Amino acid sequence: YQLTCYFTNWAQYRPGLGRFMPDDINPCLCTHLIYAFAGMQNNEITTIEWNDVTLYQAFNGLKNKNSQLKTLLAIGGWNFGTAPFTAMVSTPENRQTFITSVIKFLRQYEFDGLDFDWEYPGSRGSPPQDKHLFTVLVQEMREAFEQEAKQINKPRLMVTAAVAAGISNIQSGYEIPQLSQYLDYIHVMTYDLHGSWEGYTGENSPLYKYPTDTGSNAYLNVDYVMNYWKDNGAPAEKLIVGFPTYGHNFILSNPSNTGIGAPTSGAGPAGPYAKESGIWAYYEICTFLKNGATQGWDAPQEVPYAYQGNVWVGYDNVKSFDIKAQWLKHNKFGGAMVWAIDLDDFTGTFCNQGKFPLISTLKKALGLQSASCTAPAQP
Repeated sequence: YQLTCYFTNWAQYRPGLGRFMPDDINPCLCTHLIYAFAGMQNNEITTIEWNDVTLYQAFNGLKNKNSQLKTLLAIGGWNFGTAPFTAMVSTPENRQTFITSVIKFLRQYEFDGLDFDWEYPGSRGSPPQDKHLFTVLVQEMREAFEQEAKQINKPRLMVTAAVAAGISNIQSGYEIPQLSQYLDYIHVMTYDLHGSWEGYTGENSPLYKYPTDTGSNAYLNVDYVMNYWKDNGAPAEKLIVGFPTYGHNFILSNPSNTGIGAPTSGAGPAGPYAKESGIWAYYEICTFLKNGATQGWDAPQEVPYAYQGNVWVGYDNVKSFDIKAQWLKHNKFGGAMVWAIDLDDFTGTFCNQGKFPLISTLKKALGLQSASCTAPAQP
C-alpha cells in the first residue's frame, strides 16, 4: 500500500508549537511526500513563497534517510483558481512550454514527480472544454516524462492528480477511463464532505451515509465516492483514499440539539494555530477535548464528533482512521493520502497519543515496511 502525505508551505507561519518545517517530517512515516503548492507565471511552473527553494532542499533531503521515499511537487490549490490552468491547456504550444518548465524544475530541485491540484477542470470558473483538455495535458506530460527518462538515463518522473469527491464536479471534470491510463496515482479528496456552509452539522469525512441521507446527500461519504471512481474507469490500485487530519466546526443554533443535521448559525471559530475559519487541526481538537468537550460517536458513519456549549466539531481520530484504513484494504484500494502532515499532532504534546498519532495509525494499518530507513555505523 501507499501512504502519501501532503506538506503545506504555509505551515511555517504558525506560532509556537504550530510551526511546521520540512525537517519536522519523520522520513520513515510516509511512502510519498507531496509539497503544496507551486504556482505559475507565463505558462511556466514557479515557487510561491519567498523561501520555497530552501524548503525544497530540506524537503527532498529527507530522501537521504529513506531509500524508498519519493517526493512530488503539487501545482495549484484552492486560492490559485482555474484561470491559469485554463489558459495553459488552451493551446498545444502553451502545454509544451509548461511541460518543459516542469521537467526542468523537478530535476533542478530533486523532486520525483508532479501532482496536479487543479480544483477543478469543468467547474469553479473553468469552462466545459477543460474536462477533455486535462486528459490531453496529462497524456502529454506522461509522454514527455517517458521520453526524458531515456534522454537522461534515469527513472521516469511521476505524474499524479488530486481529484474531486463531489459527484457533479467529477462528472463535469474528468474523462475517467482515459485519464486513469496516464496518471500514476489518483488522490481522491474525500474530505470537506460537509461544513457550516450547509447550515447544519455534518461530518468532514464520513465512511458511510447517515441513515437519513437521501438523494444527492447519499453521495457524501467515502464509500460512495471511492466506488464511483472505481465503477467508472479508475483502477483500484491507482485510487488513493483521502484522509483528513483536521475537522470542521460549527456554531449550534440550539445548544440542546447536538446530533448530525442539527441547525447551525455559522462556522465555528478558527483556532490560534492554523487560524482557518470553520476548521481545527487535529491537535487543536485535542485542546477542545482537554477543556471538557463531550465526545460523541456517529456510529452509522464511523466517525467521532464533539461539542461544548454552542460549539460543535466533526472530525477524525485514531479509531476512525483505523476503521477506514481497514475498509480501504478490504476494497483493495492503492492506499491512503493525508491532508495534511502538519495538521496531525506532530509534537505529540496536544493529544497524549505519541508523535503523529493519526498518520502512525495509517502506517501500522497499511503494514508499511521500514527497512529502507536503515542507518549504518558510519558518521
